[PDB]
Amino acid sequence: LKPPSMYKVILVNDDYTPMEFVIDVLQKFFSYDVERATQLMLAVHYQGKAICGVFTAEVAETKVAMVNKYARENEHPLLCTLEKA
Amino acid sequence: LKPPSMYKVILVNDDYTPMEFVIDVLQKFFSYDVERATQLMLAVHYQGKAICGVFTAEVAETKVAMVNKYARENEHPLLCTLEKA
Repeated sequence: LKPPSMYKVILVNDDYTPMEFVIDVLQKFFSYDVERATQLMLAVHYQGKAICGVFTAEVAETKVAMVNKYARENEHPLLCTLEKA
Repeated sequence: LKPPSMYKVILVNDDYTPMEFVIDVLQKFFSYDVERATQLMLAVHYQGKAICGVFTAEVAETKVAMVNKYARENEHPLLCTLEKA
C-alpha cells in the first residue's frame, strides 16, 4: 500500500489583504475557533507566513485550491501554498 | 442437512492504494473498530494479503462486489477477492 505523504498548507503575507478576511478563511476552511485563528493571522502578518494545517497530499491540494478560489472571488491577493512536510 | 458454504473475503496488496483508504473500507464494510482495521491493513501491506472476514457464499459475493465498486469510484486499484474457505 501507499503510506500517507503529509504536506504543510501555508499562508503567505501580503500587504493588501484584510486581517478579517484571513480569519474568515481560517474558520471556514480549517474549522479553527476564532481565538486560534487570530493567533495564526498575527503569525502571518509579522512572520510573513504561518502553517495552518498538515494534511495528506490530496486533502492539501484541495484546501489550497479552494482557499485561492475563495480569495480571488473576494478580490484579494491572499496566497495559499503547499510544501512537502 | 446442508452446512453453510463459507468463503474467505480477502484484500490483496498493491503499491498504489492509500493505507487510509483500506482502513476506511474495513470500518465501512466490515464494521471493524479502527484499531483492528489498522492491524489488518498492516497485514495486507507486509504479507501481501489479509483475510478480512469469513461469510456465507451469498454474503461474501455481495461484500466483494461492493468493495471493488467503492474502490473504483474512488479511483483506487485495490482488489477484493473470494476464496473457498
